[PDB]
Amino acid sequence: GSDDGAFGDIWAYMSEALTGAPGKIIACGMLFSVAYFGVVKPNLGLALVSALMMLVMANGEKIISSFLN
Amino acid sequence: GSDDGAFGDIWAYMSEALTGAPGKIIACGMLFSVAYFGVVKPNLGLALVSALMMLVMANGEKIISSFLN
Amino acid sequence: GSDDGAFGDIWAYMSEALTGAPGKIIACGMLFSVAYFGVVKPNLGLALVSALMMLVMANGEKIISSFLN
Amino acid sequence: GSDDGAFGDIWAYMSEALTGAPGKIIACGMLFSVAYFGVVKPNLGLALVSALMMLVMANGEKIISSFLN
Amino acid sequence: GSDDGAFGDIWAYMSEALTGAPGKIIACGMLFSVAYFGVVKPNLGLALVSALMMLVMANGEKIISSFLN
Amino acid sequence: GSDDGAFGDIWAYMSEALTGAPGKIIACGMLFSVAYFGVVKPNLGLALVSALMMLVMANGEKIISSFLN
Amino acid sequence: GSDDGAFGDIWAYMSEALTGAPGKIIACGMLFSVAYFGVVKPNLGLALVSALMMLVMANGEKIISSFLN
Amino acid sequence: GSDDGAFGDIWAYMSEALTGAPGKIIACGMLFSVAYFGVVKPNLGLALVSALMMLVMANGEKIISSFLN
Amino acid sequence: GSDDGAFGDIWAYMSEALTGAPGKIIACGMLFSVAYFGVVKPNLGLALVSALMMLVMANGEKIISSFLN
Amino acid sequence: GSDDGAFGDIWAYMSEALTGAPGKIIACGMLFSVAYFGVVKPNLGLALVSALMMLVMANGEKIISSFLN
Amino acid sequence: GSDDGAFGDIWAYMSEALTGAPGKIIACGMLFSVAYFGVVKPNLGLALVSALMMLVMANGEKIISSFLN
Amino acid sequence: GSDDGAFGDIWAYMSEALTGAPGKIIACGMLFSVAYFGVVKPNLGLALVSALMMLVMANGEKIISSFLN
Amino acid sequence: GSDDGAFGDIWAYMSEALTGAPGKIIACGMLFSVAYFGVVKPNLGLALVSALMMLVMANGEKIISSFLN
Amino acid sequence: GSDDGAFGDIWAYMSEALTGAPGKIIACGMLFSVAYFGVVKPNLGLALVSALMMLVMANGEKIISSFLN
Amino acid sequence: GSDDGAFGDIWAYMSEALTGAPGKIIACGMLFSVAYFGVVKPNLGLALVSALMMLVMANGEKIISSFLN
Amino acid sequence: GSDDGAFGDIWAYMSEALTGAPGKIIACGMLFSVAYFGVVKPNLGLALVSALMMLVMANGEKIISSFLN
Amino acid sequence: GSDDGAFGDIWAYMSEALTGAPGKIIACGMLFSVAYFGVVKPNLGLALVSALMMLVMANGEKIISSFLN
Amino acid sequence: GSDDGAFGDIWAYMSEALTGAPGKIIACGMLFSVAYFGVVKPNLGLALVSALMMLVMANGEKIISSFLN
Amino acid sequence: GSDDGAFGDIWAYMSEALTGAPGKIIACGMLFSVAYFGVVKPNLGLALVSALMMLVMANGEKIISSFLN
Amino acid sequence: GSDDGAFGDIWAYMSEALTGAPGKIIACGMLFSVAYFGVVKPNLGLALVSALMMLVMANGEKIISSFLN
Ligand SMILES: CCCCCCCCCCCCCCCC(=O)OC[C@H](COP(=O)(O)OC[C@@H](O)CO)OC(=O)CCCCCCCCCCCCCCC
Ligand SMILES: CCCCCCCCCCCCCCCC(=O)OC[C@H](COP(=O)(O)OC[C@@H](O)CO)OC(=O)CCCCCCCCCCCCCCC
Ligand SMILES: CCCCCCCCCCCCCCCC(=O)OC[C@H](COP(=O)(O)OC[C@@H](O)CO)OC(=O)CCCCCCCCCCCCCCC
Ligand SMILES: CCCCCCCCCCCCCCCC(=O)OC[C@H](COP(=O)(O)OC[C@@H](O)CO)OC(=O)CCCCCCCCCCCCCCC
Ligand SMILES: CCCCCCCCCCCCCCCC(=O)OC[C@H](COP(=O)(O)OC[C@@H](O)CO)OC(=O)CCCCCCCCCCCCCCC
Ligand SMILES: CCCCCCCCCCCCCCCC(=O)OC[C@H](COP(=O)(O)OC[C@@H](O)CO)OC(=O)CCCCCCCCCCCCCCC
Ligand SMILES: CCCCCCCCCCCCCCCC(=O)OC[C@H](COP(=O)(O)OC[C@@H](O)CO)OC(=O)CCCCCCCCCCCCCCC
Ligand SMILES: CCCCCCCCCCCCCCCC(=O)OC[C@H](COP(=O)(O)OC[C@@H](O)CO)OC(=O)CCCCCCCCCCCCCCC
Ligand SMILES: CCCCCCCCCCCCCCCC(=O)OC[C@H](COP(=O)(O)OC[C@@H](O)CO)OC(=O)CCCCCCCCCCCCCCC
Ligand SMILES: CCCCCCCCCCCCCCCC(=O)OC[C@H](COP(=O)(O)OC[C@@H](O)CO)OC(=O)CCCCCCCCCCCCCCC
Ligand SMILES: CCCCCCCCCCCCCCCC(=O)OC[C@H](COP(=O)(O)OC[C@@H](O)CO)OC(=O)CCCCCCCCCCCCCCC
Ligand SMILES: CCCCCCCCCCCCCCCC(=O)OC[C@H](COP(=O)(O)OC[C@@H](O)CO)OC(=O)CCCCCCCCCCCCCCC
Ligand SMILES: CCCCCCCCCCCCCCCC(=O)OC[C@H](COP(=O)(O)OC[C@@H](O)CO)OC(=O)CCCCCCCCCCCCCCC
Repeated sequence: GSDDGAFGDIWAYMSEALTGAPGKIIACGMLFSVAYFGVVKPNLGLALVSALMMLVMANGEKIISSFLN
Repeated sequence: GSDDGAFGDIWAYMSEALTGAPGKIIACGMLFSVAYFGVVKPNLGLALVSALMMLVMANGEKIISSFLN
Repeated sequence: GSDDGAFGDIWAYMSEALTGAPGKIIACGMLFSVAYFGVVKPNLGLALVSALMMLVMANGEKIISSFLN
Repeated sequence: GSDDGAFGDIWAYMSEALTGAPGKIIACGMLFSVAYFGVVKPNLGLALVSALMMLVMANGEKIISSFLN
Repeated sequence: GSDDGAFGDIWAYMSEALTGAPGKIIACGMLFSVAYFGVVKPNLGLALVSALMMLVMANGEKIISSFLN
Repeated sequence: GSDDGAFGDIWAYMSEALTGAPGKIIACGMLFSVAYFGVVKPNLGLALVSALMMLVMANGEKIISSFLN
Repeated sequence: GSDDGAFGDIWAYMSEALTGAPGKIIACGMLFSVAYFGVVKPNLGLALVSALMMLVMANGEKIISSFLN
Repeated sequence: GSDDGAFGDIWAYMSEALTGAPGKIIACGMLFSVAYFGVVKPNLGLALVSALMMLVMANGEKIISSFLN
Repeated sequence: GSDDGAFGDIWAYMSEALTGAPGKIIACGMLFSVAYFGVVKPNLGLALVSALMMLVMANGEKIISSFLN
Repeated sequence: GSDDGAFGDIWAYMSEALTGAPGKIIACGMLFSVAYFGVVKPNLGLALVSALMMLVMANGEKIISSFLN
Repeated sequence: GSDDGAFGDIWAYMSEALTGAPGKIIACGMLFSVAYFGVVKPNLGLALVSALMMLVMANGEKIISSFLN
Repeated sequence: GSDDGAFGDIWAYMSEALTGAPGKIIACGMLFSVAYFGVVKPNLGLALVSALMMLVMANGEKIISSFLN
Repeated sequence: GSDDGAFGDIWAYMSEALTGAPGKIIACGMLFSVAYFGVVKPNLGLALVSALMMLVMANGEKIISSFLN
Repeated sequence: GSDDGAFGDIWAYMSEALTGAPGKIIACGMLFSVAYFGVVKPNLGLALVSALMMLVMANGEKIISSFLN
Repeated sequence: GSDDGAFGDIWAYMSEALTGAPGKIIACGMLFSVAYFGVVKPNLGLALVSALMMLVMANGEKIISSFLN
Repeated sequence: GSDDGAFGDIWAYMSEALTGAPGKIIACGMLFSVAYFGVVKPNLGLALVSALMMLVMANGEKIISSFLN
Repeated sequence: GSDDGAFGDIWAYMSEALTGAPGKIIACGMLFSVAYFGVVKPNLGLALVSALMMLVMANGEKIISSFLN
Repeated sequence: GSDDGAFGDIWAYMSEALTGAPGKIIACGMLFSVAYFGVVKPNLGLALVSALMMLVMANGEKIISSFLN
Repeated sequence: GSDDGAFGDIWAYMSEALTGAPGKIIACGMLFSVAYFGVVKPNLGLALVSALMMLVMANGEKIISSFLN
Repeated sequence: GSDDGAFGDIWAYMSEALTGAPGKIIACGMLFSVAYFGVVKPNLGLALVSALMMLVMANGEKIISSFLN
């Protein structure tokens, strides 16, 4: 596909924000949720799942650009 | 069918945008939704479903042109 | 990614609070839970798991910044 | 981390209560449980485990402040 | 720690009851258990263990106050 | 806080009933439950837990007034 | 607390029944359970535990009235 | 306590059956168990324990009525 | 922010009631719920959670004023 | 964009009220809702979500001014 | 309050029926439900809960008249 | 209460059926369930519980009429 | 506010009926609903909620007169 | 604005009635609705919402006079 | 009770089947289970328990008719 | 069946990815899960099950093409 | 029935696609789901169920043509 | 299979981390668990099992690449 | 493998603590357990096993780094 | 290893108590056990084993510090 056009700025902003401040806020939210739900049931596997989700978000732009040319 | 006519430009724009900036914006939206809903309930299966939907969108023009000659 | 923008202040507050007062409150909550659940079934392994979770929270900002540039 | 902020009072109360009246109540609960479960199966090792848990609670604030700056 | 506060009365009651009527009831329960289990297998070592547990309960408040300031 | 106002009567009634007839009914309910569940599995520890809950209810008004000024 | 009010009759009935017909039915149930489970594994300690539970039920009203004024 | 009321008939039936047909069936069950388990390991002490349990059942109503007035 | 204006009286009333009669009524409601749900499943951890919620309500005005200037 | 014009006063009032008395009233409403819904199901995660929403409201004017120049 | 007026007859009928034929029908329904659900999972605690609900219904008119003068 | 009225026939039918054909069908159902679940895990205690439930059903009308006048 | 005027009689009637015959009818309706829904799922907590609602209705006139002068 | 003029009497009457007899009638209507809808689904949160609406009505004149000079 | 009515045929069928073909099938199932579980752990006591259960089923109709008139 | 058509590209991508990067990511996820859950309960049988699942995925395309011609 | 008509082409396409590219895509989806859900809970029975579903899809056209002539 | 594509980076990161910092953290966790559970029950066989699991993790990438081409 | 990355600090802390204060605490715990269990059954072989476990912990980092490159 | 850190105080307390009051209490316990078990079977070899265990405890800190640097 083409990255430019009438919606090029929106796509650029969303792609940059996926690994930018909103993405970091979401990742911190998952970290806080893992810490909170581990108070009664300590489970560090959810931390690994959160790290994997962060890795997926880090590669989200690449995946989207690969699937949608 | 025929790709030209009075509505040929609209069809061309929509087909190009399916894998263009609007399609990439929608895919980034699904990625953001997967990241957000994984804060409380980490689920990477929805990421696989999102990737499959992106693959379907990448082949949407081919499917439409195959069904509608 | 970029730490600034419209959501830079929210990200800064969340990152500082991960090891700040809310994070310390959550850690004290896990300590209280470990103490309480050890009344009937004394288990100091959950204390080690809680310490590991505290260590993970101490490095949460670094992990998030590493995954999300 | 920082001990002050909007949640500074909650953190201060929880840290003081870890070795305060609630912590002493929990420790007395473990002592009562050790005494009760020793009626049929006298086991003074659980008393040592309870003392170790009390020692951990006495150092809980230090551990939390060390892990979370 | 501090013995006063919202939970000061509960802590005072529990500490007084550790060597009070509930503690004496538990100690009498261990004595009855030692007498009963000695019908088929006479074992006076369990009586010594019960006496040691009673001594521990007599010093439980001191231990709790020493560990939790 | 303030004990008076439009909701002062409701607060007074609830605080008096916490140690009044409804609280005594709830405590008798826990006693009945302890007696019933001890038919198949005799467990006098639940009686101690029930006594501790009764002690907490006896101090519930004090705790609420201490936390909420 | 106060024994009268809208719930005074319910509290009176429950307190009287704790040592009345329902309490005697529950005690007979524990006696039947002790007799039945002693067919394969004769254990008279459970009879002592049942007697202690009956003694606790006999003093349940006093304990409730002492904790809840 | 009071033997009458809505549950008086149930209490009367249970008390009469403790030394009635169900109690005799349970006692015969213990006798059969003692005879069966003595085939490989002849042990007449379990017969004495069974006789003591029968004596306890014979006095179960008296014990229940003494504890629960 | 500013505490005055057309809605200053409403904000003042709500902030005072957070630790006033309505807040005390809600806290007594949580105490009653903890007592009631402990009849069948005695759990004193919910009492600790209720105390933590009361502490949060005691600092709710401070948190709101800190976040919203 | 431009903050002045025929609608400049309305925009100024709304932006000031986002962190002013109406915003504080809404935040107190979320605190009251968290306290009320925690009576039956104690959940302190909703308190964290409410704090995050308060933080978002504190930065709402900045986000709006960043997106809309 | 006042028991007379335009709605006095309806209130009288409802209060009399609370312990009358409709109330007895509802109580028999709970007895039937307890008997039916005990076929697969025999549980006599639900019978005690049903008896307590019947006792509450017997005092429902008194409670209503006490709360609503 | 009163046994007559518009719902007197329904109450009479339900009370008669509690010990009539539907009650006997339910009791036979519990007997069948006890026999079936004893194929893999022979347990005659559930038979005693079923007999107690049958005794309760036999006195259900008396209990209902005693609680609801 | 003022209790008199063209609508003074309507306000007086409604305030008197809040704790009068209509209010008692509504309270009896909640009691009937609690009894009915407890046939399949015995829950006495809803009875406590109904009692709290009755207490609120008993103080409804006071609350209305306090808020609306 | 100005409170006098040809419509000054109408404005005065409406402002006085907002907290007068019509406002009290409306508040009693919300109380009756909360009581009625709580018969099947007991919900005391709607009572809090009604109290907040009453508080808003108590300050309605102030808000109107602040917005409209 | 009465054996006739709308449910008389169902009761007759169930009572006849308790000692009929379904009851014999269940008894054969217990015999097969005893034979199978005795392959690794030969235990003829379970055969005695199965015979006692068969005897109980043979008298199930009599017990049901005695309890439920 | 036929591998071509409008959906031929999607089928080709999914079949290649079953043993490609997504399949390898899933297999690494199972390896990580086996390693993590073996920290507390070391179990190498789950590793064998994971290897069998990897073997099944390696033959998944063949199985699908065999069943669906 | 008849395979021809106005809808003959649609029926032919659907029947061919049941074992064609869409059916293979669905089967690959079940394989991916089995692989993914086996990361935390390795279960190869779901693979057998998926194979059975693939076999059913392979015979779906035959079943449809047999039922609908 | 193919190691490249849209998910090539995720696969590379996971494969490198299997023997990298996360894998070493998991191995240290198993070592800590072996040391902790050996305090009461010294068992060095679990150390051998942990070493075997570490060896399996060291060869996990090779196994995955062998099964999934 | 690589010792650095987002999880490098956690790995460094865990490796240093294996032979640091937590490891020494665990070793002292095994020494205390050996001393305590030797009161009734003096066994110095468990001391040798504890020394071997301490030696294994001293080489745990080397083993982990050797297996996981 | 390092003796300081978040767990330095716990390690210091445990090391000092190994030869302190708890260690002396354990040694006195072994002496009492040796004296008691020598009543029927006088054996002074167990005294030598106890002395060797005391010597091991005296050197426990040195051994732990030597193995764990
Ligand atoms: C006041 C005295 C000092 C506090 C003493 C105890 C503190 C509680 C911790 C020990 C309880 C352990 C046994 C629990 C018994 C139990 O079953 O708990 C159940 C309850 C619900 O937790 P989850 O939602 O994880 O549970 C789901 C199910 O378990 C429901 O039962 O757990 C908690 O709420 C405790 C965690 C709160 C701890 C984190 C608090 C920090 C976050 C909030 C910070 C403030 C937010 C402010 C926003 C403005
Ligand atoms: C009044 C007389 C003095 C008290 C005497 C006994 C005190 C109880 C301790 C010994 C019982 C041991 C045998 C138990 C038998 C048993 O099975 O218990 C079961 C019960 C449930 O505990 P968990 O939820 O850990 O158990 C889950 C399963 O075990 C359920 O059975 O344990 C407790 O509640 C005891 C711990 C409370 C002790 C900590 C209390 C301090 C926290 C609360 C402080 C106040 C909060 C105020 C909030 C406003
Ligand atoms: C009435 C006559 C005087 C009492 C005579 C005997 C008293 C019982 C002691 C000897 C029995 C020994 C053989 C037991 C045979 C046996 O197997 O017991 C089993 C039973 C269950 O105990 P655990 O839960 O420790 O056992 C778990 C498993 O052993 C289950 O079998 O043990 C007890 O309940 C006895 C301890 C109660 C003793 C402590 C009572 C004091 C706490 C309660 C104080 C009142 C609370 C009031 C709350 C309102
Ligand atoms: C009439 C004879 C004297 C009463 C004898 C027995 C009383 C019941 C207690 C022992 C039963 C134990 C075994 C239960 C078996 C069981 O499974 O129960 C289940 C039932 C439901 O409780 P939860 O909702 O906690 O349970 C959720 C799940 O467990 C559902 O199964 O528990 C209760 O209702 C008992 C608690 C009521 C006790 C508190 C009553 C006081 C509050 C009401 C006061 C009056 C309100 C008036 C409003 C106008
Ligand atoms: C009719 C003949 C005379 C009765 C003979 C036997 C009576 C039963 C006692 C011995 C059985 C022991 C072996 C059981 C075998 C067994 O596994 O039982 C399981 C069953 C379920 O009890 P729980 O809910 O404690 O058990 C949970 C799990 O154990 C489920 O298996 O226990 C009972 O129901 C027995 C307790 C009832 C005894 C208390 C009855 C008094 C309360 C009701 C009073 C009337 C209420 C009226 C309301 C209107
Ligand atoms: C028909 C021939 C005459 C009977 C001969 C033998 C009778 C059985 C006694 C000796 C077996 C000993 C070896 C058992 C081998 C064995 O392992 O048994 C296991 C089985 C299960 O008992 P528990 O639940 O105590 O065992 C739990 C675990 O041991 C499970 O294995 O024990 C019984 O059921 C025997 C007790 C029944 C005896 C009491 C019966 C009276 C109560 C029922 C009265 C009728 C109720 C009617 C309700 C409507
Ligand atoms: C009169 C006697 C003294 C009161 C005794 C009991 C008080 C109730 C608390 C314990 C019940 C626990 C078991 C409940 C059983 C249960 O399932 O409850 C269900 C019911 C509905 O709550 P939610 O909407 O959270 O539940 C949604 C679902 O759970 C529906 O079932 O919970 C409540 O209403 C209780 C909370 C009220 C407590 C807060 C009251 C304070 C707010 C109102 C203040 C006055 C407003 C005035 C406005 C003018
Ligand atoms: C970044 C560091 C390297 C990763 C380290 C760890 C990786 C995680 C595996 C071990 C965690 C084990 C303990 C879990 C603890 C646990 O309870 O997990 C719960 C969580 C939810 O799984 P389910 O939905 O099967 O669980 C349902 C319930 O278990 C909810 O708790 O499991 C997973 O998400 C792990 C499986 C993901 C593994 C497959 C990932 C590959 C698919 C995605 C590929 C990318 C898609 C891209 C789309 C664009
Ligand atoms: C690295 C150094 C060379 C290895 C040295 C030792 C190897 C371990 C054998 C001796 C330990 C004996 C004492 C154990 C102490 C012990 O209690 O073990 C407990 C542990 C759990 O086994 P189970 O599940 O049979 O035990 C259930 C309960 O025993 C739990 O305690 O046993 C094993 O895991 C050992 C068997 C693994 C041996 C088979 C491994 C081959 C299968 C895996 C092949 C690779 C799969 C790859 C998949 C991708
Ligand atoms: C690749 C190397 C060669 C394989 C080596 C090992 C093969 C695994 C067998 C030994 C593991 C034993 C220890 C297990 C440890 C263990 O706990 O396992 C747990 C796991 C779950 O089994 P269940 O669901 O029976 O277990 C329920 C609970 O046990 C959960 O833990 O068991 C299996 O999956 C093994 C059975 C699969 C064996 C049957 C496979 C054939 C069916 C599939 C055929 C293909 C379907 C294709 C569909 C398209
Ligand atoms: C800070 C001091 C240094 C750490 C000391 C101890 C470390 C803990 C290991 C020994 C505890 C053994 C006794 C446990 C007592 C126990 O019962 O544990 C229970 C707890 C829950 O584990 P599972 O979910 O396997 O257990 C299910 C049930 O066992 C629940 O009880 O186990 C763990 O969490 C320990 C495994 C974590 C170890 C792996 C950590 C590496 C993965 C995370 C890496 C970071 C992720 C970052 C994401 C951003
Ligand atoms: C540091 C000083 C040099 C070591 C001196 C002594 C070494 C210990 C041998 C003699 C003790 C004999 C009396 C024991 C007294 C005794 O009762 O022991 C009990 C203990 C438990 O063994 P089992 O599980 O066979 O016993 C089950 C029951 O006996 C439990 O009591 O035995 C061992 O652990 C000793 C065998 C370890 C020897 C094999 C070690 C090699 C495998 C581990 C290699 C490293 C793995 C690294 C993984 C990363
Ligand atoms: C204060 C005085 C100095 C301490 C004296 C005694 C220390 C205890 C050791 C000897 C007791 C032996 C007899 C026990 C009797 C017994 O049965 O214990 C049972 C208890 C439970 O252990 P497991 O979970 O292995 O046991 C499972 C079953 O055995 C449950 O009974 O064992 C321990 O907790 C002792 C191990 C703790 C030792 C390791 C502590 C170091 C890890 C924690 C470091 C701090 C974490 C901080 C996190 C922030």
